[PDB]
This record gives sequence, structure tokens and C-alpha cells, in this order.
Amino acid sequence: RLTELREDIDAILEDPALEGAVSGVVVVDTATGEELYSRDGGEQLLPASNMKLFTAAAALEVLGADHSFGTEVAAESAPGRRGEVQDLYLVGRGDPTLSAEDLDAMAAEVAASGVRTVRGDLYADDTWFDSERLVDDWWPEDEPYAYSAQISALTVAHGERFDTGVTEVSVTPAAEGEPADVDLGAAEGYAELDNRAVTGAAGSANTLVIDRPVGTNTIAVTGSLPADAAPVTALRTVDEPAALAGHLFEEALESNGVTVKGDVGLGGVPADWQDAEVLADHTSAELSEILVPFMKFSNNGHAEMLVKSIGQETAGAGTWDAGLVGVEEALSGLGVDTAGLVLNDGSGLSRGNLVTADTVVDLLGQAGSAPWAQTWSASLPVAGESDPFVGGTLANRMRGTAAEGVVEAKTGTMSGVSALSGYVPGPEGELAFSIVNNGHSGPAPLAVQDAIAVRLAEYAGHQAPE
Ligand SMILES: [Mg+2]
Ligand SMILES: [Mg+2]
Repeated sequence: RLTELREDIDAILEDPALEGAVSGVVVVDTATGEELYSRDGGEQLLPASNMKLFTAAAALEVLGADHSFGTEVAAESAPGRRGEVQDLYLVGRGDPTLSAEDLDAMAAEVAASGVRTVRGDLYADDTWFDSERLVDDWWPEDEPYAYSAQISALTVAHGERFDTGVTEVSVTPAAEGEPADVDLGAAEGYAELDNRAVTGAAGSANTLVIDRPVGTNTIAVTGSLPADAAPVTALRTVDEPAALAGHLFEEALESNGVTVKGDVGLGGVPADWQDAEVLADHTSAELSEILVPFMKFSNNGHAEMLVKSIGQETAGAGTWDAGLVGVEEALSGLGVDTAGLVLNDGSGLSRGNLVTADTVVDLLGQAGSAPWAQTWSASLPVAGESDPFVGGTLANRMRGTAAEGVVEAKTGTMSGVSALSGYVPGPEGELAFSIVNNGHSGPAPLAVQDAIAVRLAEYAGHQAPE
């Protein structure tokens, strides 16, 4: 039965989609330690989003499953008779799930604590992390897109997926030949609008492009939207997530009867504030719950914020340098051999990252026997599951195969990089596998990945749901 599987995987790795690609494929029985399959296991390869596996493990190790994140509002002193304060600080400590709703709830707390007037300015404080918004080797053309959002300790998360540092742009067609209507969402009044888009004739081609040109906080909309087209919605990043948070909080204050007379900007709580008055605060859900939308949907901002939070925890430095060393140390401390790990970020977006398939499976084995194994396991996309919060990036892969409902694995993709690594829960024993592909010139080898993962599921005794 073992030689059957090995022959089968060997035949899967023959697929012409892996023409000129390197592939790290390792399968280990986690109960025995038996190496079921190993090809190019020690080879160093970009992991893409599989880097999140290391980040998630480390974050659970360093911060704990029960770790939560805080945001607060501070004035130099409490409001008096007149209910007045001077300057006001919204302070973010790295909550990657901070919503506009949470901002409104804090705005109400500010109101209810007796503030009627912010006579000075409103400042957005994200100094808990450094102001290095983007990893060096990340590509500037990626910057407009949600997965490349700027990293800040104070950032507003959009939606139930908590996509950080973005706004939702809605483009609605008007009459043919009239400008399309562009609604900027949260960044209305914050980001700049450059709407050059038109409504094309009904039945015409949709050529709508929504950009944020590099180094601006302008949403540039170009192209044409057909008169009869459904509205278009896209997540677009903004410059300075904290300042958008500031802007949104300003509106939340005005909405809860708090008049803000000054300006909204970045600034940190001054050193010379002896006893800052916390007028509002908010506590995130615990990391174990945050791990779900992070890992299911592969949230890049979450990963990076978690690296900086690790940096803060191990070193009081909300920093990639410190956080990445913190990941490496936490992984070593877990028994993981990190010899082949090059860490350049937490998300796996950076092309400076390296792993080996051996390292991943090493990690999977180590994570499996950890006190947080289950929260870690629960965060992983489950093959073929319809519920996006269950199936995540594997929602529409391996449906109607033995893998459906059983294989828990993290996906990874970008140009010339693809990865699938996780567990195949066995009525035999729990298998761990890592499939990392670099180089392939055409379609990502998702069917190869699925083929292996399906074969492993069958091998572990599973059968396709019908
Ligand atoms: Mg606004
Ligand atoms: Mg099943």
C-alpha cells in the first residue's frame, strides 16, 4: 500500500504543468514519524502564503491563543463642567479586526464620558508599531490591492473578513455617456477621487479600472462601465491606514454628538502627558478567533500586524526585524529546525521568503502536539467546504473528492509560486504534507496539489462524499 502511494505521487509529479518547476513534496505520518513520501524536501523554495503557517504558529506561541488587542482614546485630562477636552488621541495597539462599528462604539464612550467638544485636534496614534508601511521587496504595483495594504498598529478592518487598511470602492453606472458614479466608501473625505470613468452603452464592454497610483492617496477610476452593468465593488488600499481610522473616528465622534473643532492627523500621545485620561477603549476578540479569517482567507495585513505584535511582545519593538526574529525563535523553541527558513515577512507576499517542504512538515508535526493545536488546526481551510469561513481558499477545491471535509491545509499562490500544506486526518493516523512549487510557467499546479491531497485522503481511508 505504501509503494502504491509513492508510485501514484511520482505519477502526479509528472504533470506537464510542472514543466521546469521545482517541487518540494513531503508526507509524514504524524503518529509514527514515518516518512511516507519525500522528494526535494530540503530544497529551498518560496512558500507564498504558506509562510502564514510559521507566522500563525509563532503568534500562538508568543502571544497565546487568549491574546487580544486593544484600542483606546485618550485626552490629556478628563472633560470638565463644559465637557471640553483639547487634543484627542485614538491609539491603536495592533488590532487587525478593528471595525468602523468599534469606532462608533468608542465614539459613544467618549460622548458618554462627558466629552461634548474636542476643542483641539484629533490624532491617530499608531506608534505601537513602527511606520514602515511596506516590506522592502514587496512590489509597488501591488500596493492598490487589499492583500498589499499598508501595515499599521491603527487600521480599520473592513467586513467580516477584516481586510485592513482598505476602503470599498463602488462604481455604479449612470446614463450612457455620463460619468460612472464612484463611491469611495470609508475613504470618502479621506482619499482623493480621480474619476475619469464613463458609462458605456448598455451591452458594451466593461473596461473599468480602479487604481491608486503609486505614492498618492488618490483613487483613480478609468474606463467604461456598461449602462446595464451591476455595480462594481473593489477593495482598494489607502495611504496611512491610521489617518483613515482618524478620519472615520472624527465622523464617529460628530455622529455621537462630539464636535471636533481642530484637524485630524497622525501623532503619538505626547511624552509630556503625565496621566492620560482614557475616555474610550475597545478590546478585540482573542487571537484564536482572529486566526480564522486570517488563515481561512489568507489575510496578509493580519500576518504582518501579527509579526509586529510578536516584535512588541518579545522586544517592545513593533517591527519586522524584531518580529521576524521572534517568529524564528518561537519556531525553534517549538522544536522546529529553522535552518532552511529565510524570513522576510509574515504573509509570504515577499519573494525574499524561503522554506523547505521538510521545514513545513516539521512545523506541522510540531504544531500538532502543541497546547494550541486545535485553534491552529481550526484556522486552516478545509477542502471543498462551501461556507467561506470553513473552506476559505479551499472552498472550491477538491469538492466531491475523498479530500472534501477532511484535508485541512494552507494554500499559497503568486506568479510562479504555489503551495499546499496541511493535515490529512486519518482513521489511520493524522498525515502532514507540504507541496511547494516554484518555477512553473503556466497555470499554477492546483490540480497536482489537489491530486496529491486527494490521494493522501484516499490512502488515509477516505472516500468522496456523494
Ligand atoms: Mg468620510
Ligand atoms: Mg469525508
